[PDB]
Amino acid sequence: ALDAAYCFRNVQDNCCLRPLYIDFRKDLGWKWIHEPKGYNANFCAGACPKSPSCVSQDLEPLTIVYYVGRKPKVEQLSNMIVKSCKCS
Ligand SMILES: [Ca+2]
Repeated sequence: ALDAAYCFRNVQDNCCLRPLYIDFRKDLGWKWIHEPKGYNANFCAGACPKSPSCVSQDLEPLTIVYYVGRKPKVEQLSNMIVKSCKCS
């Protein structure tokens, strides 16, 4: 698939997964997530052979930490990480 294993290895103008690190506090303005400080969300871009767009395919969740007062709470966020792309 058009995932990290294939794309991050060989550069190409074609549709592929692209690295992208997001800092929750600094980029999104989020004060809610205390751990991790950020994560690799990645994204999709590139030439597609109608004329498709390079878009996400499979998504993965992210486990984070938020607070109710001072108390740490664990929670799985859905659709946070892009693991593969596709032409559609
Ligand atoms: Ca959840």
